[PDB]
Amino acid sequence: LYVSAADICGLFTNSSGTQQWRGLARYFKIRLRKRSVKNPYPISFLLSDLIN
Amino acid sequence: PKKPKEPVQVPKLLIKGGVEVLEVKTGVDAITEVECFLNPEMGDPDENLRGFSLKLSAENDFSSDSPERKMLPCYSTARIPLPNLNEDLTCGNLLMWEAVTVQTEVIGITSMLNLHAGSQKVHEHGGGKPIQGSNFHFFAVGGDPLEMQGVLMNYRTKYPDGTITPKNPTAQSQVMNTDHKAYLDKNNAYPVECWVPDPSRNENTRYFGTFTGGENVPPVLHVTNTATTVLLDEQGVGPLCKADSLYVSAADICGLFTNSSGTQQWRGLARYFKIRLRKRSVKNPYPISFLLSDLINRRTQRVDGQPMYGMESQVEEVRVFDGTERLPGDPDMIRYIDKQGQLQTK
Ligand SMILES: [Ca+2]
Repeated sequence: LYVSAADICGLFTNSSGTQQWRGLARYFKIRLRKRSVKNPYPISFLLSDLIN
Repeated sequence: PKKPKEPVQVPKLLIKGGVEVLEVKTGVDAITEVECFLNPEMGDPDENLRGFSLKLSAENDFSSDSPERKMLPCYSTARIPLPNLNEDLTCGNLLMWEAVTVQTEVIGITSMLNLHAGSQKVHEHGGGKPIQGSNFHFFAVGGDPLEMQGVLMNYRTKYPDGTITPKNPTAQSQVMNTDHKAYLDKNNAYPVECWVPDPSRNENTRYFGTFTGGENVPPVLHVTNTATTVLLDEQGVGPLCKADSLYVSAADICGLFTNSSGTQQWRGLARYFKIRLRKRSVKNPYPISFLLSDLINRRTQRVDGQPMYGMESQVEEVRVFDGTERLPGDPDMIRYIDKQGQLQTK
């Protein structure tokens, strides 16, 4: 399960004025289940990768 | 009014286009026709002079012969990636592509009528000397790479680094030598003067070629879109594409181009190909224990144990017991199977 994020939350300005970024962490709550799918790759695809 | 007669059922074109068209999910009885070409690899001595070779070294010594890479014509080769026939066959059947029919042609044959192009003056006030000399026209179509044979002359020739050559030639290499087997696995490397296709090992390709060697012979070239070469064997099968790949090879030396100073160099032309494909039901010749043996041998750790196989093996006796028999009087007996039947020494 591939989870990716990018949270830039503005510019922190220092005492001398020198700005710099600031980010915060991001929570994830993924609800999964078991999906019945069809086998895409039989042993004909699988034998032919040995010859590959 | 009067309706015309019903037109004859021809095969239905689904999509014409480039190489991206092969990906279409079609039925079982689909047929494709791949049209392609190969450029000759004649040496190309600079960027302005594609299709020619470098000028020929005239009289090298037989012992100290050392040619250069730009004057050796090489074989052309190419692999055409085919998509997989992803099906759901039973009892170990598959589908593979089959090269049914090739239809080849040399592209550019009337370019040799250019006589005002730095060719040698044919007589005192004549035109230009046309391209003529030793010519070789080859093409090979198969589902495997072109397996060839290293047979040359003058084994003491010092070839350059770019050309791949027969390894360690002897005097036996000037005739048939079984040690010089190789594939055609690289474009513009294998020179024509060292490598002939192997008559003993091209079980899956169909290679066709002719050679005519003379000081001045006519290059006779025919150009036609109705000629048709059938690639089927005695059993009615063509080149099967084991890996989903179609291998196309060629070599077209047309002759020697004599310059105005009298200095000769080669000339090559391209070669059109038109392979007609179909889908063949074959069987799986291999058991399931080749799939699983390759899965295990890349997930189990490699153990550097003591030798348990070979000439320094440490397995001393293996005995196989199957079924019951009456008690034999010799416990130190020796039993095996020789060629077909169970034999029993002492
Ligand atoms: Ca053979």
